[PDB]
Amino acid sequence: MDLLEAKRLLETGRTTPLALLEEALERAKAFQDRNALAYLDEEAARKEALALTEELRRGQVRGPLHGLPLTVKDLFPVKGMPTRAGTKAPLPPLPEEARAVRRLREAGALLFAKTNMHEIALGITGENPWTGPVRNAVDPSRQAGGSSGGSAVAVALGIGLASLGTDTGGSIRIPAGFNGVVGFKPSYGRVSLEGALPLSRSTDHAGPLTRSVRDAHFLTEILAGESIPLEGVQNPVFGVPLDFLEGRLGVEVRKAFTRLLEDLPALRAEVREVSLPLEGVYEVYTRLVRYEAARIHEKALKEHPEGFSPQVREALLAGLALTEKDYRDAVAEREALRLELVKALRGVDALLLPVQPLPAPPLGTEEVELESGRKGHREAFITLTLPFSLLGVPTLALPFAKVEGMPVGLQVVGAYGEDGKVLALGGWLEARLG
Amino acid sequence: MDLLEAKRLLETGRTTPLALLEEALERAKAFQDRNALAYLDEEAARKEALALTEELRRGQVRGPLHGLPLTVKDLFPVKGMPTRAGTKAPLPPLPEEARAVRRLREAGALLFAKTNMHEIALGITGENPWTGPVRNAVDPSRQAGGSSGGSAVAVALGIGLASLGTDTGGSIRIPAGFNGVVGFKPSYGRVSLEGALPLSRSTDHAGPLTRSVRDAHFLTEILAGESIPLEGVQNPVFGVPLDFLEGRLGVEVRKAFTRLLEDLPALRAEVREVSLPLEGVYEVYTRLVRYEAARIHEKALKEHPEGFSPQVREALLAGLALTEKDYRDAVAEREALRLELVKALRGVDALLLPVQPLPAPPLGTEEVELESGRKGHREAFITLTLPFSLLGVPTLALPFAKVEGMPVGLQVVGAYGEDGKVLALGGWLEARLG
Repeated sequence: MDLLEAKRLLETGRTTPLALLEEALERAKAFQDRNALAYLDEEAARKEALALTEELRRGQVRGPLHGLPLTVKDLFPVKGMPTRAGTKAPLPPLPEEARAVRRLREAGALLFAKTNMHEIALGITGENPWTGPVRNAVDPSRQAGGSSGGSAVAVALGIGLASLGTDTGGSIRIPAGFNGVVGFKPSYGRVSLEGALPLSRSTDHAGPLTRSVRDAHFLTEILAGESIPLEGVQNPVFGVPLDFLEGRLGVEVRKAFTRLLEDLPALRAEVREVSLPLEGVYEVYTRLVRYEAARIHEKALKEHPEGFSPQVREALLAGLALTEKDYRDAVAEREALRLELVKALRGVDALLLPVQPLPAPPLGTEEVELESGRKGHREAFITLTLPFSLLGVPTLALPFAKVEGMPVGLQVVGAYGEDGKVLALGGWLEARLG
Repeated sequence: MDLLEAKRLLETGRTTPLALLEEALERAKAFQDRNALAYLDEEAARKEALALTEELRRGQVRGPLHGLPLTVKDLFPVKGMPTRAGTKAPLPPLPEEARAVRRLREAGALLFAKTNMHEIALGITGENPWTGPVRNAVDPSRQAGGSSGGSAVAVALGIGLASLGTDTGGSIRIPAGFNGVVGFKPSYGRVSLEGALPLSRSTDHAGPLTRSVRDAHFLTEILAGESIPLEGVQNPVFGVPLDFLEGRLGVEVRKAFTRLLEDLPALRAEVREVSLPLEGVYEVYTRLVRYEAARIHEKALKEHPEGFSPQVREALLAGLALTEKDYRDAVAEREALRLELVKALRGVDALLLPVQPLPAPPLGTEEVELESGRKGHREAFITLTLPFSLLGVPTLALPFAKVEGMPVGLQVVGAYGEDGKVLALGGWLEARLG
């Protein structure tokens, strides 16, 4: 079941906050081999669940999420819970509770655990030598992906009804696709990242991982502290950046995506090719993010570099090697790319493209096979998502197909501020997809 | 007369390039004391004028601007002319001709002079101790304003039919307002700034100064190298950011603006209040721009600081005092404001607000009187324009009122990439204003 479904059961008295927690805890124990949780205090959780249950009986409701069990990516401070960000290195000062978390707590949600994540959110594999890897919800021998891997798996397996994560280069969308769940990255700044561990301040996005589009819409309003109206959808027009996708997809995802485009007309939708070159976007993003990330962890990298894994340590050092000039160039280059996206979105309701070039790869996979040849993991899996987080436009990731039994996600991209439209379009597609 | 009317006279054989030039040169001589020109070579100009005249007589049209006299702000390199940028300090290496200038030249335009500008474009007063102040076209005792001051005054006085300038925080719109001409700042990057002296690469904009909105559109298409469709206007809906304007207008401009709002309904238009807080936007803009500007002139500031005026030197030094950390924060703060502007524009065709809080003030005026009390000149006159250049959205400035017998301009703000819509709405308003 999902959030709104469980909410209705609570309102009709068919279930209780305590019961919902027990089911979540039961799933957490049965799927420990997935290693999705970074921190879990069953005792404190049960105590809180008891209070929420008794409150529901006395007629006291904290908010719209009252009694609903949720998890939080371990980069958001949560009261009574430690924050480790998947690393052994010290972290910069952070408050007791992130603003976004406060929104959930004040709404009555029951935050019962922190989810694992790729070390300091700098990576998308989900493999972590410090905490152990997070394993794919569908196949325990494949990657859960990242860096909100634990959150995605938790939601997929029923460990909590939803989860809160972050997306800088696709860290919400990628794991959502890998594990067959919904991941929404709102327009930049929509949801507050105050109090949370930063990676790339001008590119980080806070967002939900859910089992349905309606839950993503519902949760985003609470997280943003504002209503996001949903409009009706009829004869939607979808733009497809074929030039951008050329040679960036795997053979199987290519077939599934092509099939989707072929079936849309029958579903009464329209498919139009659009142009989205975005030349150099990969390195623009990489330099901008690594430069900022390295500065965030500069002190720890100097005093306690051994606290970082080899991959992260190398990435941070590479960021430190980038000069302020390199940063200024990247900043200017990002601004230059905006018009290109505006034009591509002009005339269509949203852009559609896979969120991944292949299904979740086996654990340890460093190179993958694309339709245009072998490519490095990072470049193959981050290129499809980074442009939209870099430019800050609302982007939803939802399941649209399967490859050899593994989930493959689809991206729905809208213009800046069109969060409601993207979610509306997402629900329309979700209903007509598998 | 304007560009398109002169172009009509040329096609009908009622005038020649040589005659159009002589007219421009007579005006330059007559109003020479306004000090609008930084460089003028009459002989070289006349020589080119002769060539264009003969070519036209034998049906050899170079382009849409063939034989039309135009001026260029002195930060854009022009063949056969020196580039001084209103300063005595050494400048970074620049090519012989700026890309935007090449667009004009290849169109057949007769570029006969460089216009003066606030030193290195870092300022909006138009006062320059090196070249002497550029004086307002209407009243030489008042500021021409800046930093495309000479360009606006030249256009206002008929010294050339149009001009090319830049706008980073309002450098095109402010002088246009002050002198009663049209100034258009297209979406960021639409007009190439390649080969031109930069101030803030991620915030600079190239744009035209004209006598009419139709000229602004005409020239922008040529400068951008692409056609910009002009859709009809019917029942336009204008958004007014009252909260943003609260206390930032002078009593008289407030009255003129209110009058316009009162008349729009009778003109078959709608006026809706919108919210645009943009708290701290002034500081964000200032730090971001000064940081980038200081790095451009870093070498000269160290080697020949005396080449910069005190005012400019102080701003540049403030830019060097800001660290890369301050820049990263400024970069993040800018992105945080983007959603606010997007939301204010949703549901309306454009935003309307004065381009200035008061008519051009006397030279040397450091403090002014706003409806909320005294305020420093810079903050009073840059705060109204900087948000739109900071965020890169198309913004038009056109005359709409008179105060103290001085011109007062109006800003028409559109969504990113909607230059055509802005220009169309500008034409609609122009035909219904004064």
